[PDB]
Amino acid sequence: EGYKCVXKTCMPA
Amino acid sequence: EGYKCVXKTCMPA
Amino acid sequence: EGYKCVXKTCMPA
Amino acid sequence: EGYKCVXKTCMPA
Amino acid sequence: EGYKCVXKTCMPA
Amino acid sequence: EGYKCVXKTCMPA
Ligand SMILES: OCCCOCCOCCOCCOCCOCCOCCOCCOCCOCCOCCOCCOCCOCCOCCOCCO
Repeated sequence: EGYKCVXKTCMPA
Repeated sequence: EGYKCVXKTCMPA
Repeated sequence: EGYKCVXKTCMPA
Repeated sequence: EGYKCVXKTCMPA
Repeated sequence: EGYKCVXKTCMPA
Repeated sequence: EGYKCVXKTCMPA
């Protein structure tokens, strides 16, 4: 999976 | 499956 | 079921 | 491997 | 840089 | 003493 982020916020891709 | 994070702080998604 | 972490400092959630 | 980012947004390359 | 661990508990190095 | 890490790469400390 890894992550997706906008600025400082990251959640599972 | 995975974490939610804000900068360095991560908790279960 | 998961951790809560600041960087790699983690404890059970 | 790693991340592509444009402006504030990053996701898996 | 990086983190020092004993077992699963880690602090900034 | 235990182990030390940078990223995914770690070793004794
Ligand atoms: O493994 C060794 C053995 C360990 O043993 C004992 C410990 O065990 C304990 C249980 O383990 C569970 C570990 O904790 C779960 C943590 O979640 C996974 C973290 O994965 C990524 C690793 O690199 C990052 C380190 O920063 C962490 C921040 O998280 C962000 C989520 O990742 C996205 C990438 O973050 C890089 C961020 O950007 C660039 C850098 O600037 C920060 C700004 O972020 C902006 C975003 O942009 C993205 C662009 O890169």
